Amino acid sequence: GDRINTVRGPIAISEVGFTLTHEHICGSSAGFLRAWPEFFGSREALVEKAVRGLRRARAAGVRTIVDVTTFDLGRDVRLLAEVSRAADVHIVAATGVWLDPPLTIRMRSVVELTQFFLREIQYGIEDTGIRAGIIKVAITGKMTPFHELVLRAAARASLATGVPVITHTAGSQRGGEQQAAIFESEGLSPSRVCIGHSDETDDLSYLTALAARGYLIGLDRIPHSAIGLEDNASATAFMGSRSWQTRALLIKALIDQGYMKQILVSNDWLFGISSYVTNFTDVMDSVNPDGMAFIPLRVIPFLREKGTPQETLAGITVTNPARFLSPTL
Amino acid sequence: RINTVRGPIAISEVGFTLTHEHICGSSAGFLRAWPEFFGSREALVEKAVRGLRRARAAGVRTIVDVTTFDLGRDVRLLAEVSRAADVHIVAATGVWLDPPLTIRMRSVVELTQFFLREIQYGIEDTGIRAGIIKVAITGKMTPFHELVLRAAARASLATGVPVITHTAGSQRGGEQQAAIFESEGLSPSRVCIGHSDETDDLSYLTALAARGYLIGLDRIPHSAIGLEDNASATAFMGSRSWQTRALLIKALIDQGYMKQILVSNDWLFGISSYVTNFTDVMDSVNPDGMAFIPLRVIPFLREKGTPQETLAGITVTNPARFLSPT
Ligand SMILES: [Zn+2]
Ligand SMILES: [Zn+2]
Ligand SMILES: [Zn+2]
Ligand SMILES: [Zn+2]
Repeated sequence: GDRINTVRGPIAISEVGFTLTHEHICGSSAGFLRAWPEFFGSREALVEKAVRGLRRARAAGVRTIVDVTTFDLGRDVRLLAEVSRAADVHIVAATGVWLDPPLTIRMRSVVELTQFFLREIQYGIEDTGIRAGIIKVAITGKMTPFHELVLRAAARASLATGVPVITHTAGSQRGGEQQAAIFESEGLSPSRVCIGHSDETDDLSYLTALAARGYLIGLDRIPHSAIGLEDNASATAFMGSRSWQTRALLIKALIDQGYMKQILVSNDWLFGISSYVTNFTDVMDSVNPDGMAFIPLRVIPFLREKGTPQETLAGITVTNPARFLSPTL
Repeated sequence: RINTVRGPIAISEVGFTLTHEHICGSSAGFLRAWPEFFGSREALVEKAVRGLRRARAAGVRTIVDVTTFDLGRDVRLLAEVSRAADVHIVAATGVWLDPPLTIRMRSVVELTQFFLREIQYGIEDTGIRAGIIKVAITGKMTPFHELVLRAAARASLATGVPVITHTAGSQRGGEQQAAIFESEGLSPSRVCIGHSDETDDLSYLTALAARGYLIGLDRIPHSAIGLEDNASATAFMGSRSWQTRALLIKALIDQGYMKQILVSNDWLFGISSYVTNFTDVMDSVNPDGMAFIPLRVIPFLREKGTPQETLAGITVTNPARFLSPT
């Protein structure tokens, strides 16, 4: 398809490289970083931590991350740009709606939210001219009317622009079938959609049937595991009780079923978070000191060790994300 | 002195004050992310500047914009329209009815620190300091509401800046708030129980005034009527007449509590936190905007025999005593 918009401008598909398809520099809420930077120690400290972390990912071979932080999760596109330039890693920014829409979003019609996603894709985010490269939607629980409205607006925005849609499916309730029904009712191609956090379930029948329809399957919280931290209830709620190897083996399972082309792999990492319990980044850092480099440093060799061909792993980490991100009407 | 979005001003410069107003009701960062929702940022500024100049021409010198972070306070917007309209604007910290998860997850200690940052250091990177703390409860009080009230009390006690509350729903919700504030050691004279004109339970208001609370009779033009085929109106507006609300002002004066009264419109010039184009419904019902209090309510009170000195006390002296950090 087309070139891809990043927070440093449009880049050629050939320059995307090894891509982490679901990441965050900072998880918060709109305007939060600007209003209370000292929550993160300082804006400067957060920038330093993110740049260091992204450089380590880069040394490990990562060339692009997709930051799927929305307006309501506190996307600060100036932060993303500063960090992208200093780490020299491409960052694709997002539009869409996560789990915490304010009333200003919850009161909107499907037409109005389609207009908001389009502005962020076609014109730019705020007054920056930086255009979103991906539409993020999030649902948890059983779907609400508002969730359906958001999915329809995302589908309509994707159809008008070619940019893909990524979903947050929480927590293991296997919501992809419910989401796909709505996407398809709007005429959206499954090839434009990633059903994210699919690694939260071990239901391979569910995963395979979505893959077979041409959905991308986001196996993208691989390092998250609270095993060993059972005394911390907040760790278990956020990271789950399944090992990173259990998650990673789903990648190999879908490969072995013939669906290598449908797999997107990431960490769903963060360098700062205020949307949850205080200091939770410290708990994450203790589980996975590799941060975003976890995928290339730990998961790729694990999968090779289990017999996955290197070409297959390159197709999953380079070719699939390029095919996914490249705008395609 | 009192902090405004243009810096500190002397108490004597505050003048006729509207103590509960909004330039724009939205959510944090919404104006910067979606200005076209309001036509443009420029269009909102022009509408707000004209409306503040109307209020100024009717005698208003200061408004207190009680928009918090989560209601979309944009202090650069406030500074721009304050400067262009030559109307002082006092900005707010606190928490309204739509806190994001980043606020809902915080401890009482953390929320106290946030409010203190906005009062003592400044809002965002602007150096503009909040001059009032807003808290909002709708319905029956929750654990999170109680936490915000205590953080507000503590921020008030550390800075001397007053607390304004949004009451709505459950009966006599000012009593719940008062009990919490008093448990923290906050003087009632630092607290305005807002939207008190939404009730006709005069004994409830007199009792709070008697304890030394300020009584915010501040939704007077939202009385509405004539919009029965507009459900969004009646739920946000109300089903009473503005004169009946205004009569509450005279009733508290007659009971001896003129010094406890604060009067305002609770107006705004743009809103995205409710139904689209709700601003049009508002502007159709009250085309005076923030000038409604000086153009309609003050004459009304005068006709009912309220003396000039009493009206000056309510509109100039009470807000100055309330806002001056103590
Ligand atoms: Zn997610
Ligand atoms: Zn995520
Ligand atoms: Zn209110
Ligand atoms: Zn208000």
